[PDB]
Amino acid sequence: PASNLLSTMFNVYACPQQNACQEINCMWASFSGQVTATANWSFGKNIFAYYNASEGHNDSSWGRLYGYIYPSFFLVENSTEKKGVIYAMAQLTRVYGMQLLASLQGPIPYTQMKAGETEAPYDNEQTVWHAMFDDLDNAITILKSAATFGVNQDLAVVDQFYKGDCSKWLKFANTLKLRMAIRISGVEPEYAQTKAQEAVLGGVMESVGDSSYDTTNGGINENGYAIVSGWPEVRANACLVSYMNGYNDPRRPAYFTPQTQTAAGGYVGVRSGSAEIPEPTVYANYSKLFIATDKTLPQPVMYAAEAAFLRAEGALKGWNMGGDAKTFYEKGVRLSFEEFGVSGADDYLADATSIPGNYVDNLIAGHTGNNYTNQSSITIKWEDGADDAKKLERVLTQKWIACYPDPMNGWADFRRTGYPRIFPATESMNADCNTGRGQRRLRFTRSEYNNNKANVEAAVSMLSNGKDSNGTDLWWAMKENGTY
Ligand SMILES: [Cl-]
Ligand SMILES: [Cl-]
Ligand SMILES: [Cl-]
Ligand SMILES: [Cl-]
Ligand SMILES: [Cl-]
Ligand SMILES: [Cl-]
Ligand SMILES: [Cl-]
Ligand SMILES: [Cl-]
Repeated sequence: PASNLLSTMFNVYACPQQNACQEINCMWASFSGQVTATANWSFGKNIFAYYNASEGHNDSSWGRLYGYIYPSFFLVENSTEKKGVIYAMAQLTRVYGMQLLASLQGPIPYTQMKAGETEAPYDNEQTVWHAMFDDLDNAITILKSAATFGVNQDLAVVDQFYKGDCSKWLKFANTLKLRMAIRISGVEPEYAQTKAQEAVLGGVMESVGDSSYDTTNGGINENGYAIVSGWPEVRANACLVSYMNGYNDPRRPAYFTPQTQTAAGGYVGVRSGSAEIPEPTVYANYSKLFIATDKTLPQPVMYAAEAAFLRAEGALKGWNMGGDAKTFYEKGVRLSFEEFGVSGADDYLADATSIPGNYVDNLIAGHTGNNYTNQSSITIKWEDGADDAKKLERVLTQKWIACYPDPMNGWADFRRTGYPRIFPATESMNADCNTGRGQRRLRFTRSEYNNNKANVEAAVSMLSNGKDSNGTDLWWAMKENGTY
């Protein structure tokens, strides 16, 4: 039954299984500034945190995401004959997984893939982004019609996200469409605008009841963060915690546990890419991710707040988003508080004085080489007269705080715009990456060089600078000279 093949594919949304969770949510994810991997895997500083991962670590994401999406996508496509809600969901789920992988490594095979064949040619990034928008539009057309009939009973049997409600999936799909549009908006401003405006007309998420969570954690009924955190190999990141400490942010107790290393209490994150080789036992009593504290908590996929912040940015760009930037900014902040059951958004949004906090690492002796001066001075209260760069940093900083824990949002927005100002490693261990800009992408995998050699070598020439490097920019990322 085709609907049953969707269940495996659905692991791309949140990656609940403990190793999927580590690979996607707790490794390179530290480049988004919210989580820190506290382990070194006997590699010392030759790890993601210092921009010089092993081949095995680098290649994990490809294997994980490809493993969930294929061959199930083609099996569904064939069984359904490219029609119906189950096919629409297979398309949406493939796009979700592959937009993540494209946002990691750049070119991927997509348009030219055929059922069971390894040697697929790569699409360049323009081609795969456009192809993914096309498939997503097809899914949207199907879901929009399906939604008019009420909850879909085929989809209900297997859908832990929305229990078959195609109206919720339609909002999810349009919000993804808008995320994608914003992501490619630097390199293709007019194509992006068109897609974003379509997405807004289609209908994006508007309330907390619209947010997507993997409610069963992939049928495991316990989340992967709690497992990784228990090892321990993941803690709260110095960067997000420091921004939130500076803001006296009331979401702190919903996001993190207080450190218990010393009697001081308070929230203290771990510097990713620390002065000393990261050791699990050293950081065991620093702030943990709240979601790790109760294994039954469902891993998040996408929050209603993100749709508001995407529209705020679109409004800053001069796009027609159904509202102005201020309105969407404040909406986003209030949705984020609401999502986590936190009070006090009014007085938070009135804060014109508080600035992002500096980071000190005083819990363990000899750690002051981890201390960091926050390069942001952005305040919370909306200022109609601020310059463009300040309005953007304000939007993207609150967006980044709101979309938590999200492995990619921070790193993607930083690579695209320079905001939020994610704390870099103390040093780079890669000759092609500097701490100013960090790691820019993951590389193509060893398995592809070995088994799909001619096509992966061709894909190298599709990269911005023709080099399969950690420091090579993706098509949509801001380049060294500020252009796209
Ligand atoms: Cl394991
Ligand atoms: Cl370790
Ligand atoms: Cl396949
Ligand atoms: Cl159809
Ligand atoms: Cl039905
Ligand atoms: Cl364009
Ligand atoms: Cl628990
Ligand atoms: Cl490299």
